[PDB]
Amino acid sequence: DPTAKLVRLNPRGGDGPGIVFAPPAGGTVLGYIELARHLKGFGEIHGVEAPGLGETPVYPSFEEMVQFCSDSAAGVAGDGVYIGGHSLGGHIAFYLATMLLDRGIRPKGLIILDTPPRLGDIPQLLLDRAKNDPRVSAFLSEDYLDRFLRLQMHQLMYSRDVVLPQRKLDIPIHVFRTKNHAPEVARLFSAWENYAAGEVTFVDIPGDHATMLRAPHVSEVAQLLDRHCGL
Repeated sequence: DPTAKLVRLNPRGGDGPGIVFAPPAGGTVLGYIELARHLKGFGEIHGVEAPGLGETPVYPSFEEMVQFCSDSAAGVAGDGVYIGGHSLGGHIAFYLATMLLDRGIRPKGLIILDTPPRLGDIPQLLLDRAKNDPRVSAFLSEDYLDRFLRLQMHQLMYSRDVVLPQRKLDIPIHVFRTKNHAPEVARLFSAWENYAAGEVTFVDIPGDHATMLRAPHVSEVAQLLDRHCGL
């Protein structure tokens, strides 16, 4: 009955590969809008929005969320299209990519935004944002925000053991990592290699885990995605 929603995040008509972003805890794509606006080397940028944010609210298990997002991404994914994500969205993206491969669809690569495989070791606002940003206003409502917050609290209770990757992914992985983590977190990024059957590339980006997705750092993050993954 319920389905995730594939949402276009950037203006139509670009050249270059695509990206489908999986949502972090709370199920929204809002977090990727500024990034998408600054990318220049990509064609179509989409995000998957969780079911129930439009509708009956939905609180999926991690595996159910992966299923929802795979089914939505499968409409556009394949040759020339990356899967990507930040925070819990990186784990969903990894498992979504795995599921697409299992179904005979091969994304170009996996883009991980500043999260290690061990997720659990990371230590009014948007209403106002909507006044400044019709792209954000296109989603946000008082109702959408309440649903997002409830879904966020649910997804923040996902077990670290469940979201940990297990299998090796047979497409290239690009890990974009900030450089101000505590050493006990910094040391965990290399474990993406555990989950890579092929190439894995690490790229340092400016900012910190939160500020990398907003100005001024997001423009440099975008330039580095363009350089390393885009046209």
